[PDB]
Amino acid sequence: MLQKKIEEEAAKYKYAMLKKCCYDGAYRNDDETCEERAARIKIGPKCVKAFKDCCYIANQVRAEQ
Repeated sequence: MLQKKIEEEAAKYKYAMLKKCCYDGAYRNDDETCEERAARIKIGPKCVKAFKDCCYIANQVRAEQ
């Protein structure tokens, strides 16, 4: 489900800001609480969704590397 939601936002690359909300979740160099920062990233419902699923995969690969 999580990877499928990344794919449904980051497939439709015409929706540039919303897949870049994904990629705002994917720059996991903060290591603290990304959902408090995406309480501040309030740009749209799809933006928080892209951000949250990308942050979860990014956090779980950061827990590995």
